[PDB]
Amino acid sequence: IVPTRELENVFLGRCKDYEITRYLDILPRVRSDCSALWKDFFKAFSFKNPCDLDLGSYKDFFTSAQQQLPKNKVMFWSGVYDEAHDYANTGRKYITLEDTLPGYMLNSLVWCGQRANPGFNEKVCPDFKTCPVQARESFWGMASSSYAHSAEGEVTYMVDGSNPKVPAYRPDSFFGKYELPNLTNKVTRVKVIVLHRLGEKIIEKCGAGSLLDLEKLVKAKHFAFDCVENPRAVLFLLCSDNPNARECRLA
Amino acid sequence: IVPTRELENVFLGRCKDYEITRYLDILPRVRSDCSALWKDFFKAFSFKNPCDLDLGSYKDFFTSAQQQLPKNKVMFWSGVYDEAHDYANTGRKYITLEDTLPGYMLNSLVWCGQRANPGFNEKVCPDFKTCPVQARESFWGMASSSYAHSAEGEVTYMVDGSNPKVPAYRPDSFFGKYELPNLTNKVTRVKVIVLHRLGEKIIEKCGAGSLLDLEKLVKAKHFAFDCVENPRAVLFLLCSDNPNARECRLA
Ligand SMILES: OCc1cccnc1
Ligand SMILES: OCc1cccnc1
Repeated sequence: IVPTRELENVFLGRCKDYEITRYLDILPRVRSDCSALWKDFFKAFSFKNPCDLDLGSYKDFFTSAQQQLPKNKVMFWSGVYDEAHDYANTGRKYITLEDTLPGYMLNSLVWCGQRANPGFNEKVCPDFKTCPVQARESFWGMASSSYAHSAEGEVTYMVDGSNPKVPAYRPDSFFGKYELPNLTNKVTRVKVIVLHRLGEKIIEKCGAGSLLDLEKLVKAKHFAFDCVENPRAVLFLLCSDNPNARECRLA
Repeated sequence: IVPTRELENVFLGRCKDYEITRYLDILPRVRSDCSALWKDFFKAFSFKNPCDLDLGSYKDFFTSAQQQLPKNKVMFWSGVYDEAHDYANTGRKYITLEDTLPGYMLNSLVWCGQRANPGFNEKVCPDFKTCPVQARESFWGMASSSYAHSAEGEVTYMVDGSNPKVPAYRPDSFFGKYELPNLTNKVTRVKVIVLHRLGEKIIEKCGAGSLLDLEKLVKAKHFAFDCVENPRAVLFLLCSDNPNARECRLA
């Protein structure tokens, strides 16, 4: 795969843009300056084979980059990236990881370290499917743990309920491995939104299948629990992309 | 008003971010590098009194920053910033001025010149109500003029049909003064979308008032014309943010 060109310049550019102009009244500023964050990020992966990375590789970078998150606004998602982000609305309705400083800086970028100077490759990177799971998930897995650990109040979880091959909730997903296990006692409730795509067969419903397993697990951790299927605001958002779908008929 | 801090750092950061990572599959890159674009932008207003500007001040910047735009996808808007951008969906369905390089770079920034060194005022900018009209609209007026000139095929125009103090179409708005006048023979149709805010009194309707004047202007330039009010895709977006509104009742 082809890595992102001029990684350091893109990183520093997004970091200064974020500092001075993004989420100004939504998320707090980070104390470390952009060059200090870059040194920490770069130390985490440079001069290492990518298959040797693990969940602790980026721990110091995330400690430096972590922002306190607003009460009741954190959202988690699985299988519905586009819809969850449209609904979150750039921090106005809900906060996603991609709105936080580290999530915004690295979103969609591709990078890799190497053992030989200068310690990273800006022209070619080995496919990562070849690497062990803890390395493949080193960065975004640590990103999720740190983000989830900072949540307070009610948290929201948006899932896909029309995928016959991928259950709504799975223990091996990022939500299962990194987010749910890191929710602290400052969290009070997990609110689930099950998305049923327009014109597709309905597969998962609240109170049954993997969603019933999720409910049990959440209660076992003493969090309150609730679940809704295509709530109106979410349905309207789906209808805007397919206004003639039968589920979108107006009076 | 308060000037944006670290203006040059923010300008250059956004420029590099855009160049390497933004709108890669919808808009072409420009050929100038970020430092050359900064030089052009800066000389337009630097070392001059804060009100000494006209439509030609940023001429070199806009020439260097202009991109060829996708046929049938250009959208213009008046009085409905949030609704138009949410509907265009960051270049998905339509492109807006704020998705192009110069628009992305300066969106929401505040800046002004002064004669004394460093040539720009880092502490305060005029109420721009204190500056004559050709100065006040120097930057965004030239941005809109250059943008309109590059549009091709069908163009779309979203306006507010519920503002009793301001008509849907005004000859002195940026669309009326800088955009409509710069549409070329390569435009073939102007498609108007009239926004009727939820729960508010309808002020303008297709086929009447300022919209009838607009139709007369469009036809004189030999372009086809059509106008619709709250088309389904837009209504659903309005309803998503206000699901209990009466216009959103389901069958
Ligand atoms: O590449 C961007 C990205 C990957 C995974 C999770 N969130 C953002
Ligand atoms: O400040 C950003 C801006 C002003 C006017 C029009 N479009 C964008």
